[PDB]
Amino acid sequence: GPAIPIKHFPKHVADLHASSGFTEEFEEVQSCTVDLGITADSSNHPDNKHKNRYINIVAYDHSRVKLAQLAEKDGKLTDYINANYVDGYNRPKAYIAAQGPLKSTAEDFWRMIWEHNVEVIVMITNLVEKGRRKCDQYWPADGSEEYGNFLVTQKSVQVLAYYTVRNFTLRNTKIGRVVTQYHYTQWPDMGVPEYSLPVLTFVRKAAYAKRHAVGPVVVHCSAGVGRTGTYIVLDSMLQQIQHEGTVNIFGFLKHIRSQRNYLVQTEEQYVFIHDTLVEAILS
Ligand SMILES: [Br-]
Ligand SMILES: [Br-]
Ligand SMILES: [Br-]
Ligand SMILES: [Br-]
Repeated sequence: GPAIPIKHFPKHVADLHASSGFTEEFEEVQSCTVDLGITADSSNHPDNKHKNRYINIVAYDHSRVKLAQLAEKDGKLTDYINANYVDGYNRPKAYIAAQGPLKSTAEDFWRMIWEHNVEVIVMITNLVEKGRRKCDQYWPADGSEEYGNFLVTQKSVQVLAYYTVRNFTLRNTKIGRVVTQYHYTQWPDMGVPEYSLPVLTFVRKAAYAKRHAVGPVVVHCSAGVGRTGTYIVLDSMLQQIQHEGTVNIFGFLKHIRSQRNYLVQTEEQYVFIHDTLVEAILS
């Protein structure tokens, strides 16, 4: 879509609400990648079957995050994690959009953080939400833990009303790096947040914290698509706003859809990005 100058964004969004035009727009987002030769052979390989948290959520072959290969006794692939490189506001591969690790993929996850020089994780889920398992705890409750060759140590935790920051060290014990996790803890278990400011605030604090990071920021929720996508669009659009005073949700989203399936999974989430940014702009 066109870049909308911030001055006209509130009206653009009010007009979408009044015309009920979000449904049609989100419907073009959903079909925007069917003609591009995208494949997901790795995600569907029998060796990887237990590494996927959800059978309908795959990591496209061209943009999937590859792990280095190991030759193990079982002879099975080891280059695979359900995650994808995703572009940001004029920064190719600014994010890794990942599913929440399982117990069986926590070592893979840490190995991805090591091999891809990740220093920030953004987590937008609780572990269990109203009886639904969303994500396994992949970090030590207290002190230290080993996940294969990866030693994670929790140096400190700051708890705030809407998110928590955990400060870890990561070591590859086959040979320290700081990794900071921003964990948003108040996303409702259904729907989208009723109030956008806490989410805005989280996004801004995270963005400060990653502002000099040389490698990608890992973003996950449970499937790594809906809430993950919503964060990615918010973060990138706050950058667009600051640097060009414009917003382009529709075009940006269509582009990242080529990198990972279902990023911004629901129309509600699409709408919530727009409402959150109107609010941001109006103060
Ligand atoms: Br890519
Ligand atoms: Br799990
Ligand atoms: Br290793
Ligand atoms: Br989720």
